[PDB]
Amino acid sequence: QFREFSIETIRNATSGFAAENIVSEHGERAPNVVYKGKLENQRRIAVKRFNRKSWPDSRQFLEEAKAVGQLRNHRMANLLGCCYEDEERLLIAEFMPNETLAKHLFHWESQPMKWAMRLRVALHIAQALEYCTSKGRALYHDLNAYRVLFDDDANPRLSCFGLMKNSRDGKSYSTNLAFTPPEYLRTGRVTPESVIYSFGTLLLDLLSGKHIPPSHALDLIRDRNIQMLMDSGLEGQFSSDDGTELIRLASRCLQYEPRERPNPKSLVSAMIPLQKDLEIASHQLLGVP
Repeated sequence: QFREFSIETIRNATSGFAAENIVSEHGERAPNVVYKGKLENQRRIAVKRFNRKSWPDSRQFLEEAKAVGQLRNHRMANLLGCCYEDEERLLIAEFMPNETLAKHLFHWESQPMKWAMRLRVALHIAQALEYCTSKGRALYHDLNAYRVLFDDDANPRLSCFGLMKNSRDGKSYSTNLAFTPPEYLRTGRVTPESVIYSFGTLLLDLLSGKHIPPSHALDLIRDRNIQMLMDSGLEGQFSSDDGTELIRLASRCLQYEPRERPNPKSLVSAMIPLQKDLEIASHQLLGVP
């Protein structure tokens, strides 16, 4: 059950917000900063530490956090609690010991991620988004490979932290505008449809092994240019038909017009027929112990 924590408890768990406990990607001075910790009950946790002045009203911070804390699903790294003592604003979530999609996808050492695993990530994250939407949290902020985490069983999960903005005014987003939906600059707001656009960018990341701005992915996607768009590391692992189908899905998600993008249920239905090696454990497919 979602609960409150004291700041002393969280400082103890994180060894005083020690810099080497940072597990997020932007270092100590960023709008998004996350620390690993360990509670006295031996539970490992992830602690997002919001910047000063980001959520100045404790009541509105607590109410958002509580709302997110109602969500409980096995495709999410779930929200366990919050802290709002002494001007701090913290979210406490389940710790994900097998690190991020970005690590495995962009910074692989032994070999590139398998096709079947990339498809499993895409499906499970779509399912997570469908779940969030069903529980009234249809907005997700800065969806990218750093928000996809792998649990103890190496299963991919969506970080709960993105269900809240980095700041109450929404101006502390991390996403470079090259990757934001076209309507976001105009409106300054995330909508359910803009989340789908961001899912498109995740699909492009998975297909390519690269972080390619959608505008650049444009002619490549038009030409279904497998050589240019697809990760060379995948060669041999997928049929041209299946690769093309995932490209087409990404195209749908990246449509300029928000109303033309698929809804979360359509993402799931499009992803299911493409799944491979369903009977193989994520530990094995991902190549982690």
